[PDB]
Amino acid sequence: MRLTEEEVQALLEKADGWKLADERWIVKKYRFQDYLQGIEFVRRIAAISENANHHPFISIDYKLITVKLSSWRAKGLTKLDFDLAKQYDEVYNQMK
Amino acid sequence: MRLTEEEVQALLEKADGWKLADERWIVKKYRFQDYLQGIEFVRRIAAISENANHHPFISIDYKLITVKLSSWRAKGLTKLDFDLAKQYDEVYNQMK
Repeated sequence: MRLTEEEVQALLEKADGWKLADERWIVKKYRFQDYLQGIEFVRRIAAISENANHHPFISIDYKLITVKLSSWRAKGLTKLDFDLAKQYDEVYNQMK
Repeated sequence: MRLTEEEVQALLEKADGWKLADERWIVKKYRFQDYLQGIEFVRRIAAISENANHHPFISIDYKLITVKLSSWRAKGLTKLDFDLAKQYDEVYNQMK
């Protein structure tokens, strides 16, 4: 079930660091002090994503990891995207 | 030492899968049958990159891993970029 414009705005206001982009994606940048730690973060959130059968787009620009979420089957954002966003935030906070 | 246009063209002709992009970068796309295997590939080439004190840009679009190499200090491509390209190719071939 794709979230409406109003629902997306409401969820985004409670998701610090996540930004609406390309009209239907939420994007967050996670910075690390150690390059390999950024990689470990990627390894962990990838595992979580695979188990959720929901994969984000991830880019690794040295110590800056960019994560982009959206639901292609729903043609936009779903509650799952925001749930995963929080799960990724949790991993980041534990590592930091 | 930045490679000249002629040197880059010569090295690229012997680097299957690697393409010149954005004027001074070499880019390659590595496809996997398993999402987590693509992640493992990233983990391995990141380690190699960290030891070489030379980090590529990496993106993970589901099962497609894109790797982009260049030497910012040399303001272009260096022999090291092509050496790492071969090292990454080796990892990929071993995993496949």
